[PDB]
Amino acid sequence: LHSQANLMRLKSDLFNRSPMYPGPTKDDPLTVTLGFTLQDIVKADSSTNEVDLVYYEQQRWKLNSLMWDPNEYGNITDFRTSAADIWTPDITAYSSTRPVQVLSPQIAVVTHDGSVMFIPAQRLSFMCDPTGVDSEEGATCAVKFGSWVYSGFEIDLKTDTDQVDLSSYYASSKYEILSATQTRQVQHYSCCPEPYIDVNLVVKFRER
Amino acid sequence: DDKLHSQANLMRLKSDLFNRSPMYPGPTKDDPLTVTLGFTLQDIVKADSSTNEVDLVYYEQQRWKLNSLMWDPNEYGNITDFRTSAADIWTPDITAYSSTRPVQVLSPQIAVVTHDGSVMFIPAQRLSFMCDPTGVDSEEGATCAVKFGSWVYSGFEIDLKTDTDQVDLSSYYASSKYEILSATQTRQVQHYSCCPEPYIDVNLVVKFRERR
Amino acid sequence: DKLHSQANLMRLKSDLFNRSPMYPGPTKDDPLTVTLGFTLQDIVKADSSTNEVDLVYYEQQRWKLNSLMWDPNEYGNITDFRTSAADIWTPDITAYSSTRPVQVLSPQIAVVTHDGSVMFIPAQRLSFMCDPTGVDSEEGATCAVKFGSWVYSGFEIDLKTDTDQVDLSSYYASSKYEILSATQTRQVQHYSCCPEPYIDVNLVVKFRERR
Amino acid sequence: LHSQANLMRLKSDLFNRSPMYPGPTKDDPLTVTLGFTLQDIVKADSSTNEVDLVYYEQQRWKLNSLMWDPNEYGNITDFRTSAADIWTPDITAYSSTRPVQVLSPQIAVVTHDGSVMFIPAQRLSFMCDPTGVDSEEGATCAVKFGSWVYSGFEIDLKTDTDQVDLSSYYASSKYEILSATQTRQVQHYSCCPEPYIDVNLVVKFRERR
Amino acid sequence: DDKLHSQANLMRLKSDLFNRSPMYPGPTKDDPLTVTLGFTLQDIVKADSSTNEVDLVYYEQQRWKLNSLMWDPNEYGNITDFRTSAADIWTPDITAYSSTRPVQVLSPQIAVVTHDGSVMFIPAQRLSFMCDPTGVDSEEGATCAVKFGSWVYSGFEIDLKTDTDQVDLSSYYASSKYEILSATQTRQVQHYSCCPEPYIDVNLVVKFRERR
Ligand SMILES: C=C1CCCC2=NC[C@H](C)[C@@H](C)C[C@@]23CCC([C@@H]2C[C@H](C)C(=O)O2)=C(C)[C@@H]3/C=C(\C)[C@@H](O)C[C@@H]2CC[C@@]3(CC[C@@]4(O[C@@H](CC[C@@]4(C)O)C1)O3)O2
Ligand SMILES: C=C1CCCC2=NC[C@H](C)[C@@H](C)C[C@@]23CCC([C@@H]2C[C@H](C)C(=O)O2)=C(C)[C@@H]3/C=C(\C)[C@@H](O)C[C@@H]2CC[C@@]3(CC[C@@]4(O[C@@H](CC[C@@]4(C)O)C1)O3)O2
Ligand SMILES: C=C1CCCC2=NC[C@H](C)[C@@H](C)C[C@@]23CCC([C@@H]2C[C@H](C)C(=O)O2)=C(C)[C@@H]3/C=C(\C)[C@@H](O)C[C@@H]2CC[C@@]3(CC[C@@]4(O[C@@H](CC[C@@]4(C)O)C1)O3)O2
Ligand SMILES: C=C1CCCC2=NC[C@H](C)[C@@H](C)C[C@@]23CCC([C@@H]2C[C@H](C)C(=O)O2)=C(C)[C@@H]3/C=C(\C)[C@@H](O)C[C@@H]2CC[C@@]3(CC[C@@]4(O[C@@H](CC[C@@]4(C)O)C1)O3)O2
Ligand SMILES: C=C1CCCC2=NC[C@H](C)[C@@H](C)C[C@@]23CCC([C@@H]2C[C@H](C)C(=O)O2)=C(C)[C@@H]3/C=C(\C)[C@@H](O)C[C@@H]2CC[C@@]3(CC[C@@]4(O[C@@H](CC[C@@]4(C)O)C1)O3)O2
Repeated sequence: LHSQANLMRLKSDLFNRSPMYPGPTKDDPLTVTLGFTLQDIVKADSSTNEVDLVYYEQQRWKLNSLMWDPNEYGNITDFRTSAADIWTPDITAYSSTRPVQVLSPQIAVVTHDGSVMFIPAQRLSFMCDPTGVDSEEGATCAVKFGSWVYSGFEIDLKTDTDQVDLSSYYASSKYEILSATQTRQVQHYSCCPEPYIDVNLVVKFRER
Repeated sequence: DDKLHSQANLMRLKSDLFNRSPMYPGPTKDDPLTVTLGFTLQDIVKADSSTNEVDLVYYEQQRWKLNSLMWDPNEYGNITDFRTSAADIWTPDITAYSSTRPVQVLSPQIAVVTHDGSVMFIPAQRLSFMCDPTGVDSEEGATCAVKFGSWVYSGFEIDLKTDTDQVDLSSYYASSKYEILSATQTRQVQHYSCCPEPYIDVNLVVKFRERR
Repeated sequence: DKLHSQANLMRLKSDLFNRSPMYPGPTKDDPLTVTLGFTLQDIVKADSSTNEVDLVYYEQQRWKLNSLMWDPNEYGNITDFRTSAADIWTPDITAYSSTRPVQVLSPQIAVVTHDGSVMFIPAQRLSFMCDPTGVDSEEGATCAVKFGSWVYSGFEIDLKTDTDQVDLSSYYASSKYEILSATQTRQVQHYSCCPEPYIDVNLVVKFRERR
Repeated sequence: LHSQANLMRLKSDLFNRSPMYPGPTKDDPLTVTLGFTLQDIVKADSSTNEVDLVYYEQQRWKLNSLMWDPNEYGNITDFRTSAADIWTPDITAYSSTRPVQVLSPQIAVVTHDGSVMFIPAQRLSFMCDPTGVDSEEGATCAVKFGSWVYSGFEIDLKTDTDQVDLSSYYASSKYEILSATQTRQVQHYSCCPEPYIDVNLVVKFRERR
Repeated sequence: DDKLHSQANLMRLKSDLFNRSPMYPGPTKDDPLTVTLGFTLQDIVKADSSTNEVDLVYYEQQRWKLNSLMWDPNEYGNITDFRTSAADIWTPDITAYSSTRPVQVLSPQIAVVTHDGSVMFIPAQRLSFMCDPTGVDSEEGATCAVKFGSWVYSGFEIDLKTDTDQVDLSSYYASSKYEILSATQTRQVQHYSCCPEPYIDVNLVVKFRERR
């Protein structure tokens, strides 16, 4: 009754009484940490050169305007909110061939220090030539993820590790993973001074 | 026509629960919520051995109880229950953990609410999931499994339960391409090294073969 | 001179939706009779590899509410109007053995008449559980699918038919499948747990390949 | 400057300061003219008897509540409005087998005489037996269009011509058109006094040489 | 800490543009709008020779400039640009004239508004359009065209422009099933015999063959 009431006031205080977050700027840049858990390569189509992945995409960011003291809110350390109610980063695959499909409830975890955890399970079709998938060496494909409309001066993309998490990879998949990495890259365009950041998902795989 | 206010009793109750009283914010560590899950498997529609995807049609029965949805029937003209759209109330975020396509809803998104604050929600769903159908064309059949759980709440917040570990097969389609050899729904508690909380799932395991 | 009749309709619509409380749904104390019927237009596809059959049909739903009654005399002799089916309560009639979500072919609009009647006839495409074995035989294949409220008992929503004959008079003459018979039959059950009756309408179709 | 401002004032006046048209009635019937531009026959499926067409469906009607004198609003003669913000006619294919797919932005054109022009590009699957499509005589198929919920006492459906517009039919289509007509038909049902109108699109087509 | 001021600055800017003074209501004959259109071709995914449809992935670049979106950076803590959801602003109704399926959008629907009042919006899209792939498996390839333009505005209302007649091929997928022989984007002034006013489109001509 008290625990339940304190949360209704907390969400209210952050979401109603406080004017919300309009996004990162040059003066107030934002670090977004990114990491992948690869669950299944579902299909590799050699007549269109599309491959279908199911993965979990972990997204982590921190905000002052989502900080609070648990002492003023009944020891409440964390809460759940719909991703629609808050700002989320516009991380996008740069070479998908169909719109991403979301497999999970679009819900994020907000902790008292202002950090936000958002992990949507997704199915992506993307550009990939599976030539060699039927051999010892397998095939190698790559896809880039990054912000659609922010430079590296507004959203800094970062990984916690270069190793894609394969500890939940489906053991009875048509395809087995020889290796899977996630590398931060800095890209410039000749028009412009800003750096642009993406994370390169490289997967090497073969028929099992 | 003066039962008109049994309609108005239903209108009043709905105000007193939704409009007068604050939003149910979901469960917390101090205010945990038991959710009972059960499955009625209606059909294995397709088994795709080129992608290792199998498609099921089932009813997913969900049931939880909230104090904030309780009322005295005598205070509302002896009304036992009502219906609301699932959009208009909090519902548990139960998710298959190995789906390959977004879940497709086959039934109207309506929940039943009872005077003791109990809520019943039974969406019919079509699900594609990760499954190797090898051996479906033999006596022994294929065995496949899919885990269901909350996406964002631990066992400290959502106490996921079952009433029985036997999947309800009594309205399983008699002319399905696939006959069911067995269907179990097993609750599983897991602990990780990082974290104090238990993590609960319900494992749905189906042994099945091509109808002979 | 037709500025006034437009005004009367605006006034009527307002009086029923804005100035009165809307219909909250049926109860045990205030039950609702819903009449159901089917117009079978086409059997599109019969998949013997997954045991699904695809139908296009019109689903006639009719019910009456006191809260939607008016005197035509009070509103420039207007006897009916049209409304979007999302602005009003509609019954939760569902196919009990569909395999994919229903696809709506028609504009979601209902007809409301001055005696409180609502007429709602969506055109739909349905995939449902069906074994078409014998479809090229003389006897044909036989398939069945039940329709009823998802969340209301017989004591709350009473399902009714006007006829057991499915309307076959617009059945597509050059379909892949000819209809040998199509019936719609109200059935009643009681479950072991409870005293309430449960109603469904059984759409039974016998069909075979057109030669 | 000025031009924008006059546009905003006009749309306000029609949409906010005047009550909008609530739909046609028996006492206030409405003429809708309908016409087709056939772009392409994409697919003929003989295992299900379905054909897919792409076409432009031209719809036109005229409303007193959308008239204005151009001198009253800085010489503005027309504007555009999302089709969701105005009443539009419920014209449906009577024999589609899948929900019709919209290909163009849902924007209508309103002119000072109160006439509305709405031309959605659409992909349609409808019931059609393509037998004989590979012979010289071709296959013949037909689909009816009409209001779903209004009789001919409420919406008077008309055409401007019975000849379908073939001037932008895809020149490299899998199928060539032999003829395409659109014909107004008036029915009567024993149940009721009102007349019922539809427009019947009849297409004769065959595989290209 | 002074990041609170730039956040406050941004919010007042957005507030002053979206709350004080309404929509730009669209272009008129008296106030016509220039829209600059460009294409980044990324992939020819498939060429169905059974239906004569071809599927493209590309980035469509759209530029326009409005006085109603213009500001002095000095009054807003030197903010020179921001991001908006494309829904919260007017955008041009640029359509493919010969699509066979609704365009599918692959990127988030966000635009970039700069202080000079110019808006930049670049949707990634997958398009199915009318194309005959005959000759694709020969050395000289197949050629297909699709026109893009406004659906409801004449050239007196929207002036469609390009910066170059060469499609950007620098991000074209190197392992596609199809290689690009050439890709041009040409601004065309059409005359319809009903009407004196001109109509503008951008014609995307792609010459391609099997890699394969
Ligand atoms: C919406 C857009 C770009 C969408 C396409 C795109 N977005 C992600 C990033 C921002 C860029 C560099 C790569 C992309 C996404 C992936 C790719 C390619 C595809 C391939 C897999 C790859 O790695 O890069 C391109 C070409 C896009 C880049 C442009 C389009 C580029 O021409 C945009 C230029 C670069 C610099 C600039 C000037 C102004 C600015 O405009 C862009 C957004 C940021 C902003 C405001 O600084 C406008 O960026 O405009
Ligand atoms: C949104 C998420 C995780 C979603 C993915 C996920 N969810 C269900 C449960 C919580 C976990 C264990 C399984 C999953 C869904 C199913 C699986 C795998 C897939 C396979 C079928 C299986 O059995 O487990 C994983 C790997 C997810 C787990 C993570 C991702 C995991 O690394 C998250 C860790 C575990 C403990 C913790 C610390 C904080 C916390 O963060 C998560 C939510 C609960 C919360 C607040 O306690 C954040 O959870 O963060
Ligand atoms: C949301 C639901 C049930 C949806 C599933 C369902 N609905 C239609 C009716 C209500 C039932 C009998 C059949 C169904 C839909 C069709 C079928 C099967 C499938 C096959 C095609 C068929 O004909 O019957 C089942 C198994 C459902 C029934 C249950 C699930 C059943 O266990 C529910 C029991 C029966 C009576 C009762 C007690 C309380 C109550 O709860 C249900 C709603 C009515 C209500 C308040 O009386 C809760 O219903 O709870
Ligand atoms: C929503 C509906 C019917 C939808 C189905 C339908 N609609 C378009 C028109 C109105 C009718 C005649 C043809 C249809 C759509 C096309 C067809 C068939 C299909 C084939 C391709 C064809 O050409 O006609 C039918 C069978 C529908 C007709 C009925 C269903 C019919 O039984 C309905 C009767 C006819 C007269 C009447 C009485 C009252 C009234 O009710 C209808 C709406 C108008 C209204 C108020 O006058 C209720 O219409 O109700
Ligand atoms: C919404 C529409 C037409 C949509 C179809 C269409 N739109 C883009 C442009 C405007 C036209 C010329 C080409 C189109 C889209 C592309 C094509 C074809 C398809 C092929 C790839 C091609 O190159 O042209 C046509 C035939 C459309 C044209 C008509 C439909 C045309 O008959 C409409 C006439 C032409 C001039 C006029 C008079 C009034 C006016 O009405 C139109 C809108 C502008 C407006 C107000 O000036 C009404 O335009 O109406």
